[PDB]
Amino acid sequence: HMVKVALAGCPNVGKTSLFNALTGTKQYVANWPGVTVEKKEGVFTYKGYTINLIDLPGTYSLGYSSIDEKIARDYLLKGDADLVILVADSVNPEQSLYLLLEILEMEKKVILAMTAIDEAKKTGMKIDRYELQKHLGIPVVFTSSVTGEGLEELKEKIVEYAQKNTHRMILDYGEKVESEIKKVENFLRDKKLRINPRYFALKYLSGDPEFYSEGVKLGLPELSEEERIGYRLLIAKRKREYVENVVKEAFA
Repeated sequence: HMVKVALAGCPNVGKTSLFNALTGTKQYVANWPGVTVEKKEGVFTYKGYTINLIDLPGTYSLGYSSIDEKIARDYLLKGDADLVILVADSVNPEQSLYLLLEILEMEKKVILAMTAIDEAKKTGMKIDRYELQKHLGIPVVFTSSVTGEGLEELKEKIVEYAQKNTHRMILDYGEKVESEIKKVENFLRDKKLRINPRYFALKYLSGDPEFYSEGVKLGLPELSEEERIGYRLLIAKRKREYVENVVKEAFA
């Protein structure tokens, strides 16, 4: 019947074009409650299914300082979505895949839509959609807002995947960081979190404005400024080299 889907992605990767292509005129250019930040919501039907699509603000990352990131992350973490579509620029995927990893660590249902695939075709690129799926462990679809390719296939994956029985091991951050994560996880075991403890741990150690402060209120130790920076750089670096590897394998 009703499927609620969030469109996440960096800025300028074709997220808005894809939104428009899926919903056509059946959309509103509204705003997030109390602020001027644009919020596009739309609807489309596929095989007797209604999909309510919400476009989230473009974000290169999901921290908690800028209004865009706070809004996008708030909806992902504290929101209503049944699954997420990570919109990636198929010509320059690095930054999109980095964002993807952050969301996979949230343990949300994700589909990767590689958009602007006609531009990738034209530049002579070779992208192996099946290689990507193997690496990332999620459905991957090639789409083009310009030619309309992959659009109906994406809708297919949305309804199929949304009603499919639900990505638990993702990234190894080295013994030091992994041990700290475990220590944090143990501490939170008896707490009633609304997100998995591993993600909480990564963001707390990393000094995220919301997760660090909250973690300390729950009784976790305070961290120096150097520690929080240290943890965040290491975590970022690991994500990066993972991304570079995926690209090395799936992009020829």
